Amino acid sequence: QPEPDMITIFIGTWNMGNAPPPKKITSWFLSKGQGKTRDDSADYIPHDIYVIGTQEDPLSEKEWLEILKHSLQEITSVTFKTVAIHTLWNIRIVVLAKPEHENRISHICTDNVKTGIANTLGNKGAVGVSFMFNGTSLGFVNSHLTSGSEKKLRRNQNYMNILRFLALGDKKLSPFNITHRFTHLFWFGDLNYRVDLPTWEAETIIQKIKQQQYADLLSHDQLLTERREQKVFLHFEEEEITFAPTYRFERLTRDKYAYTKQKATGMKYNLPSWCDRVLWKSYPLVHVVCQSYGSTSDIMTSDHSPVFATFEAGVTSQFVSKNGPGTVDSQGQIEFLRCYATLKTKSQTKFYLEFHSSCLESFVKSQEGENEEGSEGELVVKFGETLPKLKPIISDPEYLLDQHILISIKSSDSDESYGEGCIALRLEATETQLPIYTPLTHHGELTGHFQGEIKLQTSQ
Ligand SMILES: Cc1noc(C)c1C(=O)NCCC1CCCCC1
Repeated sequence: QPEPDMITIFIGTWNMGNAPPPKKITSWFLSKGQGKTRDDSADYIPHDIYVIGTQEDPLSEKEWLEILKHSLQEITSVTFKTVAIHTLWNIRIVVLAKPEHENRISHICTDNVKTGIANTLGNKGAVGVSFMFNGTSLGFVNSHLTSGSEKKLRRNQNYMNILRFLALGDKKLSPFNITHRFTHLFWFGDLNYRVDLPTWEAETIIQKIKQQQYADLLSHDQLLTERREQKVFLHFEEEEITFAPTYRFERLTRDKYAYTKQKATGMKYNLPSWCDRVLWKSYPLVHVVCQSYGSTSDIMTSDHSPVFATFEAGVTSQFVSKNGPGTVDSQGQIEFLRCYATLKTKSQTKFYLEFHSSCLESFVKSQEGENEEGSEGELVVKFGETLPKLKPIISDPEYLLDQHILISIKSSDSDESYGEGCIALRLEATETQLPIYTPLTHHGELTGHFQGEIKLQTSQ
């Protein structure tokens, strides 16, 4: 029975509005409703992994697990295995997988982050799950961010706190936050970004939604505008939105948006918005294709509609050679030529690099680079031809070309990372000098760039 080189992943996000679900929720897991929907001919084909994020979830873990498993059983005639479940307040994540994957899944981690201080600590934050699927690391974050049209900056701060403090994946990757720890990272939830148009335009917005004319609304979506201005979710992807706003509905129908200010809303307007979202970030040159992104039309117990997204994701096998794991393969090497970091920092410490990869027995520290002044004020750290030759555990090109090198640039004075990035080994050629490049981030914000050349030697 061969190991897969691709899997499909279902991502669901639903703010349940503190109400129990209706009897039937199969449309969610079938990617049926509005937007980019799944072909009917696929309805009986199970996804490999289902990741369900809820917010304002009033159910116990047991109660929701029974509903989810019975739903998937009805669709697929497969009894799915529970990988992980984790709840913070009323924010929950469930990971289910086909039984055939049980011995492919390992290193399961869960964590949560509580956002805010005092007043604003007690119901918002995030839960997450990570695991290895054969040779591929997968991370999943369900966040419920701060509500209200005039709090986009708070939502951005919630995002930065979650990616800094959520402790998932390989703890040995100490310089790296969740935005670098996984081959594929999916971040979803009630992100609570709104369509920023004047209150007086509510009926105009409703009109546009009825005509399925979303362009003038999406051009005011706060998540899209904040992402374009590099204020949040830097280096993440989102499929194009082709479904109606998923908030705020009158319950028990989808015919009416309930936007007017009420005591129950704190006298705030809730103009129709795309609160409920799925984004992802995958390592460079790894296969990831969104095959659905939409909302259900027939699940009406909440003031939000459920959102679905599905993905094809490339995965690799748990590789064994005669040599690695447990030794090097002298026939393999990774060389860096003419490398330099450009940093936005005002500081003047010396810097060194760390190279982290599961193709190495352990991480590799470089010598300090040579600081120069860049023309337009910047710090340039030159490594020249000084970088250590990296010795992978396996030399087979079928393994090595699928790997990635994480890079941290660290202060000699404090040993703190000033920037993190990632280089793919999926090169156009081996034994050939080729340009490499990554942006560098810290706490998910841009701090610099790393560029140079690579020379990869495989056993072929
Ligand atoms: C989808 C769906 N949603 O609700 C219901 C009920 C279904 C359904 O009929 N599933 C049958 C699954 C089968 C397995 C493989 C081929 C034979 C059929």
